[PDB]
Amino acid sequence: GSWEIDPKDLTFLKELGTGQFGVVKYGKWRGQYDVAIKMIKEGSMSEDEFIEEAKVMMNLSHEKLVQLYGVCTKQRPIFIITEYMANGCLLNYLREMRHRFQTQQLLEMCKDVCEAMEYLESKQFLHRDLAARNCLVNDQGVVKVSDFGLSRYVLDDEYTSSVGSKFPVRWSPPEVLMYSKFSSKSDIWAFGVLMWEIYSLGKMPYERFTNSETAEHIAQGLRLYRPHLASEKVYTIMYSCWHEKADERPTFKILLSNILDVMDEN
Ligand SMILES: Cc1cc(Nc2cc(-c3ccc(F)c(NC(=O)c4cc5c(s4)CCCC5)c3F)nn(C)c2=O)nn1C
Ligand SMILES: c1ccc(P(c2ccccc2)c2ccccc2)cc1
Repeated sequence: GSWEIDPKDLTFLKELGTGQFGVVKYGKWRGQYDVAIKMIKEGSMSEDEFIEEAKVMMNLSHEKLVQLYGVCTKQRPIFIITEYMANGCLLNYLREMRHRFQTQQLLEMCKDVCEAMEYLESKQFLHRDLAARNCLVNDQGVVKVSDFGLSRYVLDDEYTSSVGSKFPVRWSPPEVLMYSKFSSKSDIWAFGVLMWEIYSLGKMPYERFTNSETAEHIAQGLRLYRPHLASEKVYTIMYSCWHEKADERPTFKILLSNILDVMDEN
């Protein structure tokens, strides 16, 4: 039921790299509108499964979400057409601009993401792979959340298994590592790690630990340290995302309220 975009209306212009579904390109729709085009590599996605639920994903509409514009399913490979973000992913943006950010801008980035996630939460829609690498930055510095829900359609045991080399262990709460129990609260945990990515200016969480060591140690209570640029109030917010027990973690509505309160204080 999604918008079936006419592939004749797409002009491919540049390569944007490769991800879990293969090649992604920058292009235009009807000669005018910038778009990103995922060309879904054969065998990389549960395609019929994705097509069944693409309209739900398209119905997610929020300024801080990288919008799914539509799909092209009448040939092989299929295409997913989304909003284009000229400054690329947030992790590289943090690392490339590390020495220019003021602390107010770090908090604003967190707010952008929190707004998107509060919206997803209100629609009972799980991201499942929230991390700085899956946030993108537009030409005016606005951060938006991308690739929400797509984890569910990946065909790659290294990504889908919690002991696979590609699974997002460092963004996962204990109940995901142990029971594959995804919920709004596993997105909350990941958001806390994302806040840490932002305030550390793009450091790798649990650097020097392997994935299995990270899993072992977070299950025993290890938590990420306070980045130098995070105030105590900011750290309290990200740390609240990491309660061992999922039902003790806040909602995104509460987190957004906490972030706004810090802004008001400053
Ligand atoms: C200068 C510049 C601008 C720019 N802009 C964009 C790049 C990409 C993009 C490119 C390559 C990618 F590999 C991915 N991620 C994925 O494909 C997947 C992630 C996940 C998948 S698939 C399934 C499981 C969950 C996570 C991208 F999102 N997208 N969008 C919307 C852009 O606007 N890039 N650069 C270099
Ligand atoms: C009016 C015009 C464009 C848009 P979106 C769009 C979605 C799918 C296909 C084509 C366009 C848009 C896309 C790129 C840049 C700015 C807006 C929304 C209202």
